[PDB]
Amino acid sequence: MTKQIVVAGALISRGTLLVAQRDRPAELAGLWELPGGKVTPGESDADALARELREELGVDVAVGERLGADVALNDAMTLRAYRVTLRSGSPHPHDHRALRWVGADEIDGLAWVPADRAWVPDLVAALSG
Ligand SMILES: Nc1ccn([C@H]2C[C@H](O)[C@@H](COP(=O)(O)OP(=O)(O)OP(=O)(O)O)O2)c(=O)n1
Repeated sequence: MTKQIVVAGALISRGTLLVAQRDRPAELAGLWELPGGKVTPGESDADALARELREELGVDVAVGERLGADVALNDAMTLRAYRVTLRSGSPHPHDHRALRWVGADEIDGLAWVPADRAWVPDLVAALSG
């Protein structure tokens, strides 16, 4: 449906999900997301996501299966989540205001960025198996 894709990672470790608090732009700063970024020319979804998580968080991940449905952000961009597994590193907020590990009991009530909120059921399911 669009020409531009934004990939995001659902990193689950020890039964909790990594969420990242945006610091920009103003309209999203303070709200929580699955970290990731735009797929750039030449990149696969996995290349782009692993690169974004290395840049933003300082971690190495393996990119797994899609999580949940694609989301239309606007007329130009589609947002897609993938499950990812931590291979090496501890996440650090290089670009984000804060990081947090959340369990199933926290997913629904988190101050999500609006687009990511459609993934709530999928994230809760992922944390429960
Ligand atoms: N889990 C996420 C990740 C991103 N987005 C939205 C926010 C932006 O509208 C768009 C692009 O996200 P980026 O984090 O890549 O924003 P940038 O604009 O910083 O990308 P770049 O600066 O590389 O152009 O996707 C979102 O709704 N949910």
